[PDB]
Amino acid sequence: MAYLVAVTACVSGVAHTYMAAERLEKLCLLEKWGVSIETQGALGTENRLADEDIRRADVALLITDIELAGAERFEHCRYVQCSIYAFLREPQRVMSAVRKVLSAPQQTHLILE
Amino acid sequence: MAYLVAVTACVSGVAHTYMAAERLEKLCLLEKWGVSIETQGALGTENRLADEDIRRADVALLITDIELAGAERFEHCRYVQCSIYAFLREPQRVMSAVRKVLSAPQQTHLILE
Ligand code: NI
Repeated sequence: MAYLVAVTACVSGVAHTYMAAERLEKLCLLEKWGVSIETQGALGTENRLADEDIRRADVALLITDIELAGAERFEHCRYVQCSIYAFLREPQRVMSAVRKVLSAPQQTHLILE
Repeated sequence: MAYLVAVTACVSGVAHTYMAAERLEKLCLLEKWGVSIETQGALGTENRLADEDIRRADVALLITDIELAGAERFEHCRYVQCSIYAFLREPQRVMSAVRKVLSAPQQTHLILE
């Protein structure tokens, strides 16, 4: 029932970025969440989240080792930010951390690792 | 035994800032929280937070309408941020938010009224 937007980012950004996104697509699969994923890599921004998505969303997930292009799009959102290598290692901190921020009566930003 | 650092900020002179610091100082001692408060006003920055203070603080409170100088300093802190006239109208909202951010497992940033 929830709708999640996300951005995965790697400096080089072709390999480490796509597997993060794919994992999240199947995580959102399981928990039956709606999801739109933006990719930022050395081949540039793909599936760029329109600001319609971002405002329609209940929580954002920022998986990155980088200075997100247009990181400011997300300041008015509940979100969880973590590194690439952290989401891949153990992601159910992350998906649980997402469900906490999702549940929390307050509008929290949560940084992991 | 908990330790809080705080920054109150207002463009419109040294009047809207000190009562904010005032109320917080006595919100704190009542809860027996240690507290150091940085003031940023038309007279400049007073009792600026030592970073050893910021790095050993359990949580920061950012009472500001404006853009804090050294907003940089709190990126790795648990903190609650709100505007001055919001902290003024009803302050218990704020410290219980503070006590959640203090309680909650992860480094959460909380933007409030
Ligand atoms: Ni933040």
